[PDB]
Amino acid sequence: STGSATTTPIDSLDDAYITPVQIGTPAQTLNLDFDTGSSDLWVFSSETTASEVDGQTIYTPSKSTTAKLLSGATWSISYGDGSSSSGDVYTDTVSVGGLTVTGQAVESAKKVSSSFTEDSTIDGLLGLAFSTLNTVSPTQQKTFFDNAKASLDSPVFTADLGYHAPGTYNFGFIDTTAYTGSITYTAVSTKQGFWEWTSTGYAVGSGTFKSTSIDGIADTGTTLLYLPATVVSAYWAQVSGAKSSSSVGGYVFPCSATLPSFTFGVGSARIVIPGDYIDFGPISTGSSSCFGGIQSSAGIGINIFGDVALKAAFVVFNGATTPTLGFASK
Repeated sequence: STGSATTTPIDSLDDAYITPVQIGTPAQTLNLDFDTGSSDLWVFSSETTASEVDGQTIYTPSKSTTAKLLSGATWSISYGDGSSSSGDVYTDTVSVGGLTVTGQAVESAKKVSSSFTEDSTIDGLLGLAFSTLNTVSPTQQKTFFDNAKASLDSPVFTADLGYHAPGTYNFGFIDTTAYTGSITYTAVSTKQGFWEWTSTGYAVGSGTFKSTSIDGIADTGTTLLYLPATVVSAYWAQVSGAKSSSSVGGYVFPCSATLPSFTFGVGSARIVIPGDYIDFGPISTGSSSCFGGIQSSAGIGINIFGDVALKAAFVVFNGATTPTLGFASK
């Protein structure tokens, strides 16, 4: 089997991407944030504290003839940005782009933190990291990909995120029309539960490539590119007027600037992030100070190849017995 679904930016900055997911019988379609940095599939639901729902589409398990309470199971998760959610668990039929999993753990939110409430466009998350990070207790549950894997033509999914445009998540096949050149594959460590890999270096604009190992995770659920402070300083030093602002919470730059590209290494191959991808617009409405799309990972404890980086590539998440990551230009 295979699946193929379009993923769509939630706003004009590509702050996140939503992908329609069918849950239950008859189908209830919710727009979920596919997140290769976590491993819970959770949804706004009929169980969510009413005051914490503001415009989201909810899953109502009582209206699904295939929903079954997973008795005793609870979940609770906290994300890198400080947001959180928790609740109980049902199993139900879940389909993504024509690919169907029966008995998928659907984690029903009883509580969500403010940032989820305030984002009316995201109805939940669908985790695509390794199932070892799944938070369901006392019986840990498998991700959608993990459940689908054996049925797939090939044990892979691909992320093809758009810049200010829709893109695609494919399951079970590699669309050879979706990228240029060849795919360069690179080793993955699953020891932390993430799609963790080592970039071979970077360049700033038309500058020379710096060979240096940068360990990080491929995380579709993180908006920006978080890298060591040395790397980030080297980038923003090429932008006149750019500075790190503690009050704003990172690097800002004059909105009148033309940003240089940023290149990152995948083995001997190179992925180029155009400068425009690194612009996240005025820090507040009408401001002439703009927020940068490359930020320091110092104090995160890990480097994060988020959407800024991933949307510049066609990315293969290879879930074979020995997982790997593939990157191609597009």
